Amino acid sequence: FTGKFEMESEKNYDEFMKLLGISSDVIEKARNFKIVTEVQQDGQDFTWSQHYSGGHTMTNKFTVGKESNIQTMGGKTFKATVQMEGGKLVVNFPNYHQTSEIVGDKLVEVSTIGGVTYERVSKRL
Repeated sequence: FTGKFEMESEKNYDEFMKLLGISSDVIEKARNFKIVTEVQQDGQDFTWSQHYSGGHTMTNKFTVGKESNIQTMGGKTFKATVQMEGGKLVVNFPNYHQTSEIVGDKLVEVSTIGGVTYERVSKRL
């Protein structure tokens, strides 16, 4: 997982963002942000950073198997426990499922809420 990754692809961004309840005007603007993810893994400990066009940053620090609270790029916090399952980091929370995986030097992140699945693929820098 350790690396710096730049988003190159995403599936179902609009459908996912509407479900979060964010305005169409903000969806349209936010769609054009470049997202760079920087990850540092030290054993069980992760530091996980998202850097957005403009220089805003969101950092989460968690231990696999420990309860933690995660915040999102905008700033919405939630309690969760990250599990290592088959190569994936997996997170759960009321009505929300999230995975992060390295697939052939790419970082692939999947979030599912109900029938809606968002995917992000980020190339390694």
